[PDB]
Amino acid sequence: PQITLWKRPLVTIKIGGQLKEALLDTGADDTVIEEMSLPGRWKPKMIGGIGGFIKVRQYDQIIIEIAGHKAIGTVLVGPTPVNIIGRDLMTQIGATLNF
Amino acid sequence: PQITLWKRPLVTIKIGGQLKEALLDTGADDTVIEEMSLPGRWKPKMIGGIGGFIKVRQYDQIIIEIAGHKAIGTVLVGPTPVNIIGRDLMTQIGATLNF
Ligand SMILES: CCCC[C@H](NC(=O)[C@H](C)NC(=O)[C@H](CCC(=O)O)NC(=O)[C@H](Cc1ccccc1)NC[C@H](CC(C)C)NC(=O)[C@@H](NC(=O)[C@@H](N)CCCNC(N)=[NH2+])C(C)C)C(N)=O
Repeated sequence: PQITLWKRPLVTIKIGGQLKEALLDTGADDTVIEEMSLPGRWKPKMIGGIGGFIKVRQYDQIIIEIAGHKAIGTVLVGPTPVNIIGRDLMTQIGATLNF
Repeated sequence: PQITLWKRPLVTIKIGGQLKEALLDTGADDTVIEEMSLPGRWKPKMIGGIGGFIKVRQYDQIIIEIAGHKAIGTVLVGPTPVNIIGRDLMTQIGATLNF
């Protein structure tokens, strides 16, 4: 759909069979989800944001539904202030910025 | 225009008489520009994201041109790793997320 930006672009996602709310973040290269149990093997990764760097668990090829759209890709799990859907998955659902 | 998300959505902006590259960030409530000697008064603010918080100076009614589109609003100036155009200004240029 078309999402304006007067409110945070929050969407419902389904990951690991669990529903969550996440923010479509064009400023995120990656997808970072709050600490949770996720089925699959993972690798320790460090990612940076506005305030610094954090350690995350990198899960590859994770199936996730974002606003009713399917994406299968890298999901980082860690102490992020909010669940964020980055460009790696936004490109999968055909999301573009327009003005 | 339409901006795909294969790459970081960087656009040219003009603020305080300077041209800079900024990231269109739908996950940013506010706009934060790299440290620059902007005149006028401001008030201290702390903004956070992945990794923690950074202290910035908050300037109100700052005019910024984003990819040729004029906007006027609140701009935070501080030690940000990249110039970020948030929702407060993206709404002014009529930017939407589409998929
Ligand atoms: C081996 C490579 C591994 C990959 C790894 N990649 C990264 O770290 C890349 C660059 N990081 C990013 O792209 C990260 C997101 C995490 C991620 O994608 O991994 N992006 C980001 O963190 C971008 C800004 C940014 C972009 C690029 C570089 C640096 C910074 N911000 C994302 C973020 C989303 C938010 C909901 C948590 N928004 C914000 O941080 C903004 N914050 C907000 O909008 C609010 N929290 C308001 C602040 C609080 N207000 C207050 N106290 N009154 C801020 C910019 C004003 C590399 N570093 O190591």
